[PDB]
Amino acid sequence: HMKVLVAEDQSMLRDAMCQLLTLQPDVESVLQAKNGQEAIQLLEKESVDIAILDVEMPVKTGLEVLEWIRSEKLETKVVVVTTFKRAGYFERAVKAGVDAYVLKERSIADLMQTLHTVLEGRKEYSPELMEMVMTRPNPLTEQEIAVLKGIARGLSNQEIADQLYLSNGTIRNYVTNILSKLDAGNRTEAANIAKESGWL
Amino acid sequence: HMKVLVAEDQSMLRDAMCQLLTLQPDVESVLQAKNGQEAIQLLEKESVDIAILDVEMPVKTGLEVLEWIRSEKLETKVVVVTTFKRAGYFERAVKAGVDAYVLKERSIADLMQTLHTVLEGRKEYSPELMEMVMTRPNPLTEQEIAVLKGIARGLSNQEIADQLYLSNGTIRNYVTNILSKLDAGNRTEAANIAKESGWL
Repeated sequence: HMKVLVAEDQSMLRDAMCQLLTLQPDVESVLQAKNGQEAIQLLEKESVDIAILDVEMPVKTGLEVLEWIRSEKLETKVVVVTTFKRAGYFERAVKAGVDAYVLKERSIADLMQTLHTVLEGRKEYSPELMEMVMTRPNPLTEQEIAVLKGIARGLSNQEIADQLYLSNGTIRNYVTNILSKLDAGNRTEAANIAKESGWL
Repeated sequence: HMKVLVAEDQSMLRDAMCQLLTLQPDVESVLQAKNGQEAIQLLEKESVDIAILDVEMPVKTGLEVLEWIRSEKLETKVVVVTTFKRAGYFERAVKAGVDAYVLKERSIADLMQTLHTVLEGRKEYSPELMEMVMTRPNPLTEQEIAVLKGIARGLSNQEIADQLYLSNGTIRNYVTNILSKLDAGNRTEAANIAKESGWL
């Protein structure tokens, strides 16, 4: 039956994921890698049905591995695990068609449960992440977003104004509105918040 | 096993859902309610394992029913169904401890998977909803938001027009644009959707 890849740089996480996979009835073989470049190389070697990929791997991250798998059109389901709650990581993973996304708030047993969900053909985005992050969507208007992108690119207000055909005045306002909606102290915090959040 | 209740104000869709659920081997019975008050009346008389509730119904909304169930502390699992139109009610659903928040347009097989998931004590939020919520910007402009805040506090068009220093005709066109942007039937419903979605 199933061939499963674990790519996980933390020795205890890796060994525990592998050891619980050996108890799953529909698993016939387990492959492991401690970084993303090693994971890609095993994917060049062997057919894999499902892979667990840790976003915090060195060399190449689990998001890069996911993207490579999808670029290659491999018939491999992908479960990504991460400690971080940044929506930007989640967004990046959704853009590459991740099958499941799990936080390290979860146990190894929970992770196995997600593995079966994905094997039965369904996606599974972390409930608790969705509760924490998705319930606070981008409040910015299309214009406010265009301004914020300007700021993140390092533009001044006059520069932003000229590009958009608007008064220097109007831009500082937009900025004021952005800082308020994002409860941010300055232009830089504002942009950081949107970049971390994947608001571009 | 399951005693189900379906609350849904489009009658043919309600009928279709109950017809198909009743035919499932896992379902012992299905109760029908055409609005949320009717569902509450049924939950007070009958044992129910799982309630399926349209986000929007007359008298009491699906969210109001869910709120009532949690406040009376019933042991009922609750699945709210929605369309993209009301994707942003996700946070009000989470605040009330919804077990699942899923797409209304899905097959009987998919809905039965939701039912089993929630019965086993897990949550299920549709991947498609989560993506839309994450991705969609605020569709309104700053002036549109100002207009809607007026509408939320009961203002006529003339009163908003007077406070904004704009013509009555301008305000009607803004309301028309807003109604179109939110896919809303009336000004009240526009205000609600915008509030709930995070956009005011």
